[PDB]
Amino acid sequence: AMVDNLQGRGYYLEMLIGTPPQKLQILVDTGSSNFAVAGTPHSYIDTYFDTERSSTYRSKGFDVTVKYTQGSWTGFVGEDLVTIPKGFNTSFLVNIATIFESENFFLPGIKWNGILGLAYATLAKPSSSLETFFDSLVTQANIPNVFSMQMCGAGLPVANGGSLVLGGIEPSLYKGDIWYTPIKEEWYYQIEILKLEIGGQSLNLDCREYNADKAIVDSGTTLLRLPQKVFDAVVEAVARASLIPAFSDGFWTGSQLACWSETPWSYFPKISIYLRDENSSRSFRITILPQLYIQPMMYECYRFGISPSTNALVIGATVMEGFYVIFDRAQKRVGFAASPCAEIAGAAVSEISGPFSTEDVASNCVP
Repeated sequence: AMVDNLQGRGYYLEMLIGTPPQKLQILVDTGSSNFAVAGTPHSYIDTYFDTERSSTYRSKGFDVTVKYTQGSWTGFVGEDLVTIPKGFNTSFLVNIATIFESENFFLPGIKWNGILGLAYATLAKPSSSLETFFDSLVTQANIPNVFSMQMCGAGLPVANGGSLVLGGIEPSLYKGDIWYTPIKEEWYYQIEILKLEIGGQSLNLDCREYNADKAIVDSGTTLLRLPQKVFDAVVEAVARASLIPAFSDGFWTGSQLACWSETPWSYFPKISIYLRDENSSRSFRITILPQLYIQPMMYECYRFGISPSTNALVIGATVMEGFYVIFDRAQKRVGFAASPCAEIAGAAVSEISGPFSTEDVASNCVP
C-alpha cells in the first residue's frame, strides 16, 4: 500500500527514473495507458529525461505516436527503472516512451513533464501487449491490483495535491462509507450512469444517453465533459434551478467568466450522478456542489466547470476533487467515498448517499 504525495488542473507526482535517478514531474492520467516523459528540451518544461544519463535504460528500437482528446506526442520506446523504495526493492522495470516530438502536449503553464497512464492495457500503444506501468508494478512487487486517488485541489484557482495510493486504500483519506460501482468495460474506467439530477429534479433523458459511447472516470481530464444532448439538458436545468436570472451563452461555453468576498456558489443548484451498485437492484449517487463546477480562476472570476463532448461522458478532475476514488481493478469496480480533504473553508463540496432501488430504470443503460 504505497502512498505517494501528489501536487497540483492536473495532479502530478514526483518520480525518480533511471540510474542515477533523474527527478521528473508526472501527470497522473487514468484515461490513458502509456508511461511517457519528455526526452528533449522544451520551451514550456523545466526538465526532461535524458536516456544518455541512465545506465539502466535500454532502447527497444521503435517509436510510438499517442494521441489524446487534445494534444499528441511521438517518442522512442524503451525500458528503465523507476525508483520507489520499499523493502528489499529499490526500483521496478517499466516500459517508458521518451518523447522527442509533440504538438500541443506540453503547454505554457503546466507543471509536469511526463504522463502516467493508469488505465487498462487495451488503451496502450502500439498494442495492448505493451505492459502498463501499474501492471509492471503489480507483477514485480506482487501488490494488490488496486490503486486509489485523493485529490484535494477543490477551490484552488487555476492560476499539496493530495495522495496516490498504489496497492490499496488508506482509511485516513476518506470518511463514511465507500460505494462501489461495476466496471462495464476494461479500457477506460467505464462505469454505468443511470440518472442525472439538478436541484433535486431528474433529467428525463433515456439513461442510454449518459452512456452513449462511454461514461468514464478520467483524472487526466480537467472538467466534467458531457455528450452534447446531455450538456444542453444540464445547462437548461442549471439555468432554471439557479437563483441567477439570466446567463450569457459564453458562460456555458466557457468563453466568458463571472467576476464577483461573496461566492456565487449559493446561487447554483447541486448536481447528482446516480451509479448502479454492485447489487444490480440498487444505485447510489455522487453529488457535486457548485463549489466544484463553478470554478475560481485567479475579487475572483469563475468559470462553468462543465463542457460539451461529442463521444464520451468524462468524469474529470472537477468531480473527482469531491471524493476519494478507488480503482479496484482486481474486483472490476470503481469506489467512491466522501473526502475530508475536499472541503473548502470547512464546508463540504460534495455528497454521497444510497442505496436507491433501480426498479424504475433499465437493466443496462450502456447501449
